[PDB]
Amino acid sequence: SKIALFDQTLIASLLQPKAYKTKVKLKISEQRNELKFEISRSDDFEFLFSETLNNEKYQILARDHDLTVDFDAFPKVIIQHLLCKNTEINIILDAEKNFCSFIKLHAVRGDHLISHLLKICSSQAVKLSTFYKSADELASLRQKCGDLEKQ
Amino acid sequence: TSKIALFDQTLIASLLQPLSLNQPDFKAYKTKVKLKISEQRNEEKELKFEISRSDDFEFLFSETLNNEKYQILARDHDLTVDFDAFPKVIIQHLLCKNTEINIILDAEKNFCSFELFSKTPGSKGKIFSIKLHAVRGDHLISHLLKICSSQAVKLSTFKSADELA
Repeated sequence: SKIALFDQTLIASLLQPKAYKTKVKLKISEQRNELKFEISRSDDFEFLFSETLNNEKYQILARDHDLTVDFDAFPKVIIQHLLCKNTEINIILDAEKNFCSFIKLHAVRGDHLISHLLKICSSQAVKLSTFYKSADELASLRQKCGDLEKQ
Repeated sequence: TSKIALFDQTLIASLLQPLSLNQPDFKAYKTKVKLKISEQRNEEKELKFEISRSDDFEFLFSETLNNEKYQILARDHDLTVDFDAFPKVIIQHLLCKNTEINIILDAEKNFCSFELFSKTPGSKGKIFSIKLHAVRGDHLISHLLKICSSQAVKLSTFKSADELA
Protein backbone atom coordinates (compact mmCIF):
# COMPACT_ATOMS: atom_id res chain seq x y z
CA SER A 1 0.00 0.00 0.00
CA LYS A 2 3.22 2.15 -0.54
CA ILE A 3 5.66 1.65 -3.50
CA ALA A 4 9.06 3.50 -3.59
CA LEU A 5 9.65 5.32 -6.93
CA PHE A 6 12.91 7.05 -5.86
CA ASP A 7 14.97 6.67 -2.66
CA GLN A 8 18.44 8.31 -2.62
CA THR A 9 20.86 10.65 -0.77
CA LEU A 10 21.45 14.04 -2.50
CA ILE A 11 23.51 17.15 -1.74
CA ALA A 12 21.11 20.01 -1.00
CA SER A 13 21.55 23.69 -0.06
CA LEU A 14 19.93 24.34 3.33
CA LEU A 15 18.74 27.90 4.07
CA GLN A 16 17.06 29.05 7.34
CA PRO A 17 16.66 32.78 8.35
CA LYS A 18 22.43 30.27 7.86
CA ALA A 19 23.10 28.52 4.48
CA TYR A 20 25.16 25.32 4.16
CA LYS A 21 25.24 22.29 1.83
CA THR A 22 24.13 19.05 3.54
CA LYS A 23 23.31 15.42 2.60
CA VAL A 24 19.51 14.99 2.48
CA LYS A 25 17.77 11.64 1.82
CA LEU A 26 14.81 12.06 -0.60
CA LYS A 27 12.11 9.37 -0.89
CA ILE A 28 9.32 9.62 -3.54
CA SER A 29 6.62 6.96 -3.27
CA GLU A 30 3.23 5.96 -4.71
CA GLN A 31 0.33 4.92 -2.45
CA ARG A 32 -3.48 4.34 -2.28
CA ASN A 33 -6.06 7.16 -1.70
CA GLU A 34 -7.11 5.74 1.80
CA LEU A 35 2.37 10.75 -4.37
CA LYS A 36 4.52 11.31 -1.23
CA PHE A 37 7.78 13.30 -0.87
CA GLU A 38 9.84 12.64 2.30
CA ILE A 39 13.14 14.37 3.23
CA SER A 40 15.39 13.40 6.20
CA ARG A 41 19.03 13.93 7.46
CA SER A 42 21.48 11.29 8.83
CA ASP A 43 23.28 13.98 10.96
CA ASP A 44 19.91 15.28 12.40
CA PHE A 45 17.41 12.72 13.76
CA GLU A 46 14.58 15.22 14.41
CA PHE A 47 14.81 16.83 10.86
CA LEU A 48 11.91 15.22 8.88
CA PHE A 49 9.66 16.97 6.24
CA SER A 50 6.85 15.53 3.96
CA GLU A 51 4.01 16.33 1.52
CA THR A 52 1.34 14.10 -0.04
CA LEU A 53 0.00 15.08 -3.47
CA ASN A 54 -3.47 14.07 -4.70
CA ASN A 55 -4.93 14.79 -8.17
CA GLU A 56 -6.58 18.12 -6.98
CA LYS A 57 -3.46 19.35 -4.99
CA TYR A 58 -1.26 18.44 -8.01
CA GLN A 59 -3.36 20.56 -10.46
CA ILE A 60 -2.41 23.67 -8.35
CA LEU A 61 1.32 22.62 -8.39
CA ALA A 62 1.07 21.93 -12.19
CA ARG A 63 -0.53 25.42 -12.72
CA ASP A 64 2.07 27.22 -10.49
CA HIS A 65 5.15 25.74 -12.26
CA ASP A 66 3.45 25.49 -15.69
CA LEU A 67 3.66 21.66 -15.94
CA THR A 68 1.62 20.30 -18.89
CA VAL A 69 2.52 16.73 -17.65
CA ASP A 70 -0.34 14.78 -15.83
CA PHE A 71 -0.41 13.17 -12.30
CA ASP A 72 0.84 9.71 -13.49
CA ALA A 73 3.83 11.10 -15.54
CA PHE A 74 4.84 13.83 -12.95
CA PRO A 75 7.02 11.49 -10.76
CA LYS A 76 8.62 10.06 -13.95
CA VAL A 77 9.64 13.61 -15.02
CA ILE A 78 10.99 14.68 -11.53
CA ILE A 79 12.88 11.29 -11.34
CA GLN A 80 14.60 12.26 -14.64
CA HIS A 81 15.35 15.78 -13.37
CA LEU A 82 17.00 14.27 -10.23
CA LEU A 83 19.32 12.24 -12.60
CA CYS A 84 20.63 15.35 -14.45
CA LYS A 85 23.91 16.93 -13.21
CA ASN A 86 22.45 20.46 -13.91
CA THR A 87 19.64 19.90 -11.33
CA GLU A 88 19.96 21.75 -7.99
CA ILE A 89 18.03 20.93 -4.74
CA ASN A 90 17.34 23.87 -2.39
CA ILE A 91 15.53 23.48 0.95
CA ILE A 92 14.43 26.75 2.71
CA LEU A 93 12.92 26.45 6.28
CA ASP A 94 10.54 28.91 8.14
CA ALA A 95 11.24 30.63 11.56
CA GLU A 96 9.16 28.06 13.55
CA LYS A 97 10.62 25.06 11.49
CA ASN A 98 6.97 24.07 10.72
CA PHE A 99 7.47 24.04 6.94
CA CYS A 100 10.20 23.86 4.26
CA SER A 101 10.16 24.66 0.51
CA PHE A 102 11.90 21.93 -1.51
CA ILE A 103 6.76 21.76 -3.26
CA LYS A 104 5.90 22.98 0.30
CA LEU A 105 6.84 20.18 2.80
CA HIS A 106 5.53 20.10 6.40
CA ALA A 107 7.43 19.10 9.60
CA VAL A 108 6.72 15.49 10.39
CA ARG A 109 5.77 14.97 14.07
CA GLY A 110 3.99 12.34 16.20
CA ASP A 111 3.53 8.77 14.88
CA HIS A 112 5.45 9.33 11.64
CA LEU A 113 8.40 10.85 13.51
CA ILE A 114 8.16 8.01 16.08
CA SER A 115 8.37 5.44 13.14
CA HIS A 116 11.44 7.36 11.77
CA LEU A 117 13.29 7.51 15.11
CA LEU A 118 12.55 3.83 15.85
CA LYS A 119 13.97 2.83 12.41
CA ILE A 120 17.18 4.79 13.40
CA CYS A 121 17.30 3.12 16.86
CA SER A 122 16.84 -0.36 15.26
CA SER A 123 19.46 0.40 12.51
CA GLN A 124 21.94 1.74 15.16
CA ALA A 125 21.12 -1.50 17.13
CA VAL A 126 22.46 -3.83 14.34
CA LYS A 127 25.63 -1.66 14.85
CA LEU A 128 26.10 -3.42 18.28
CA SER A 129 25.40 -6.92 16.74
CA THR A 130 28.40 -6.55 14.33
CA PHE A 131 30.58 -4.42 16.70
CA TYR A 132 30.76 -6.18 20.13
CA LYS A 133 34.14 -8.11 19.97
CA SER A 134 35.92 -4.98 18.50
CA ALA A 135 37.70 -3.71 21.71
CA ASP A 136 38.46 -7.33 22.84
CA GLU A 137 40.14 -8.42 19.52
CA LEU A 138 42.15 -5.11 19.56
CA ALA A 139 44.10 -6.48 22.61
CA SER A 140 45.45 -9.63 20.80
CA LEU A 141 46.62 -7.55 17.77
CA ARG A 142 48.10 -4.65 19.89
CA GLN A 143 50.13 -7.26 21.91
CA LYS A 144 51.40 -8.62 18.53
CA CYS A 145 52.53 -5.04 17.63
CA GLY A 146 54.79 -4.58 20.71
CA ASP A 147 56.27 -8.09 20.33
CA LEU A 148 57.10 -7.23 16.65
CA GLU A 149 58.49 -3.72 17.59
CA LYS A 150 61.75 -5.46 18.77
CA GLN A 151 62.48 -6.98 15.31
CA THR B 1 12.56 22.04 37.09
CA SER B 2 9.60 21.32 39.48
CA LYS B 3 10.25 17.58 38.68
CA ILE B 4 12.21 15.85 41.51
CA ALA B 5 13.46 12.26 41.28
CA LEU B 6 12.55 10.20 44.41
CA PHE B 7 13.66 6.84 42.94
CA ASP B 8 15.62 6.15 39.72
CA GLN B 9 17.00 2.58 39.39
CA THR B 10 17.14 -0.64 37.31
CA LEU B 11 15.16 -3.59 38.83
CA ILE B 12 14.46 -7.20 37.82
CA ALA B 13 10.75 -7.49 36.98
CA SER B 14 8.52 -10.38 35.81
CA LEU B 15 6.97 -9.54 32.46
CA LEU B 16 3.67 -11.21 31.54
CA GLN B 17 2.02 -10.37 28.23
CA PRO B 18 -0.32 -12.24 25.78
CA LEU B 19 1.42 -14.06 22.90
CA SER B 20 -0.42 -11.60 20.46
CA LEU B 21 -3.82 -9.92 19.73
CA ASN B 22 -5.02 -13.27 18.43
CA GLN B 23 -3.51 -15.48 21.22
CA PRO B 24 -4.68 -14.37 24.74
CA ASP B 25 -2.52 -16.88 26.82
CA PHE B 26 0.57 -15.62 28.61
CA LYS B 27 4.31 -15.58 28.01
CA ALA B 28 6.41 -14.66 31.02
CA TYR B 29 10.09 -13.78 31.40
CA LYS B 30 12.20 -11.81 33.90
CA THR B 31 13.65 -8.61 32.40
CA LYS B 32 15.60 -5.52 33.60
CA VAL B 33 13.19 -2.56 33.89
CA LYS B 34 14.28 1.00 34.79
CA LEU B 35 11.80 2.55 37.29
CA LYS B 36 11.69 6.30 37.94
CA ILE B 37 9.39 7.76 40.67
CA SER B 38 9.34 11.54 40.66
CA GLU B 39 7.54 14.40 42.48
CA GLN B 40 6.20 17.38 40.50
CA ARG B 41 3.62 20.21 40.46
CA ASN B 42 0.58 20.73 38.13
CA GLU B 43 -2.25 23.41 38.20
CA GLU B 44 -0.84 20.85 43.73
CA LYS B 45 1.78 17.95 44.16
CA GLU B 46 1.83 14.99 41.70
CA LEU B 47 3.61 11.62 41.78
CA LYS B 48 4.83 10.08 38.49
CA PHE B 49 5.80 6.45 37.77
CA GLU B 50 7.85 5.83 34.60
CA ILE B 51 9.08 2.39 33.42
CA SER B 52 11.44 1.80 30.41
CA ARG B 53 13.59 -1.14 28.99
CA SER B 54 17.15 -0.90 27.53
CA ASP B 55 16.48 -3.94 25.23
CA ASP B 56 13.11 -2.40 23.97
CA PHE B 57 13.17 1.23 22.74
CA GLU B 58 9.39 1.62 22.23
CA PHE B 59 8.77 0.24 25.78
CA LEU B 60 7.75 3.30 27.83
CA PHE B 61 4.84 3.31 30.35
CA SER B 62 3.72 6.00 32.86
CA GLU B 63 1.04 7.14 35.31
CA THR B 64 0.63 10.41 37.21
CA LEU B 65 -1.17 10.24 40.49
CA ASN B 66 -2.73 13.28 42.11
CA ASN B 67 -4.25 13.46 45.62
CA GLU B 68 -7.81 12.46 44.27
CA LYS B 69 -6.49 9.57 42.00
CA TYR B 70 -4.33 8.33 44.94
CA GLN B 71 -7.35 8.12 47.35
CA ILE B 72 -8.92 5.54 44.92
CA LEU B 73 -5.63 3.53 44.70
CA ALA B 74 -5.25 3.56 48.50
CA ARG B 75 -8.94 2.50 48.95
CA ASP B 76 -8.44 -0.33 46.36
CA HIS B 77 -5.18 -1.64 47.93
CA ASP B 78 -6.20 -0.80 51.52
CA LEU B 79 -3.32 1.67 52.14
CA THR B 80 -3.83 3.71 55.35
CA VAL B 81 -0.63 5.71 54.41
CA ASP B 82 -1.24 9.30 52.98
CA PHE B 83 -0.11 10.72 49.61
CA ASP B 84 3.13 12.35 50.98
CA ALA B 85 4.27 9.04 52.62
CA PHE B 86 3.15 6.67 49.87
CA PRO B 87 6.37 7.09 47.76
CA LYS B 88 8.47 6.76 50.97
CA VAL B 89 6.82 3.39 51.74
CA ILE B 90 7.27 2.21 48.06
CA ILE B 91 10.98 3.13 48.21
CA GLN B 92 11.45 1.14 51.45
CA HIS B 93 9.77 -1.88 49.91
CA LEU B 94 12.00 -1.54 46.77
CA LEU B 95 15.09 -1.66 49.21
CA CYS B 96 14.08 -5.13 50.49
CA LYS B 97 15.47 -8.22 48.66
CA ASN B 98 12.11 -10.04 49.25
CA THR B 99 10.24 -7.44 47.11
CA GLU B 100 8.88 -8.57 43.71
CA ILE B 101 7.86 -6.28 40.77
CA ASN B 102 5.35 -7.73 38.27
CA ILE B 103 4.39 -6.00 34.99
CA ILE B 104 1.44 -7.43 33.08
CA LEU B 105 0.94 -5.92 29.59
CA ASP B 106 -2.25 -6.03 27.51
CA ALA B 107 -2.31 -7.69 24.02
CA GLU B 108 -2.28 -4.24 22.27
CA LYS B 109 0.61 -2.92 24.56
CA ASN B 110 -1.62 0.18 25.30
CA PHE B 111 -1.50 -0.29 29.08
CA CYS B 112 0.12 -2.35 31.73
CA SER B 113 -0.34 -3.16 35.41
CA PHE B 114 2.73 -2.55 37.58
CA GLU B 115 2.56 -4.53 40.86
CA LEU B 116 4.84 -4.45 43.94
CA PHE B 117 4.68 -7.71 45.88
CA SER B 118 6.47 -8.24 49.25
CA LYS B 119 7.53 -11.90 49.97
CA THR B 120 8.46 -11.00 53.66
CA PRO B 121 6.35 -13.21 55.98
CA GLY B 122 3.55 -11.34 57.73
CA SER B 123 3.05 -8.84 54.90
CA LYS B 124 -0.30 -8.24 53.11
CA GLY B 125 1.64 -9.43 50.03
CA LYS B 126 0.42 -7.16 47.17
CA ILE B 127 1.36 -3.75 48.38
CA PHE B 128 -0.35 -2.08 45.42
CA SER B 129 -0.80 -2.12 41.68
CA ILE B 130 -0.96 0.98 39.45
CA LYS B 131 -2.29 0.99 35.81
CA LEU B 132 0.43 2.58 33.55
CA HIS B 133 -0.32 3.88 30.02
CA ALA B 134 1.90 3.60 26.88
CA VAL B 135 3.77 6.94 26.43
CA ARG B 136 3.38 8.39 22.92
CA GLY B 137 3.92 11.78 21.20
CA ASP B 138 6.48 14.25 22.53
CA HIS B 139 7.54 12.24 25.59
CA LEU B 140 8.21 9.14 23.46
CA ILE B 141 9.98 11.34 20.89
CA SER B 142 12.28 12.72 23.71
CA HIS B 143 12.97 9.10 24.86
CA LEU B 144 13.69 7.75 21.33
CA LEU B 145 15.97 10.76 20.54
CA LYS B 146 17.96 10.23 23.81
CA ILE B 147 18.61 6.60 22.65
CA CYS B 148 19.62 7.82 19.08
CA SER B 149 21.97 10.49 20.59
CA SER B 150 23.35 7.87 23.10
CA GLN B 151 23.97 5.36 20.24
CA ALA B 152 25.62 8.33 18.36
CA VAL B 153 28.38 8.79 21.04
CA LYS B 154 28.99 5.05 20.23
CA LEU B 155 30.38 6.21 16.78
CA SER B 156 32.50 9.03 18.43
CA THR B 157 34.45 6.43 20.55
CA PHE B 158 34.58 4.07 17.49
CA LYS B 159 39.25 4.34 13.79
CA SER B 160 38.17 0.71 12.85
CA ALA B 161 41.06 -1.54 14.16
CA ASP B 162 43.39 1.55 13.59
CA GLU B 163 43.85 0.67 9.83
CA LEU B 164 44.06 -3.07 10.94
CA ALA B 165 47.94 -3.16 10.94
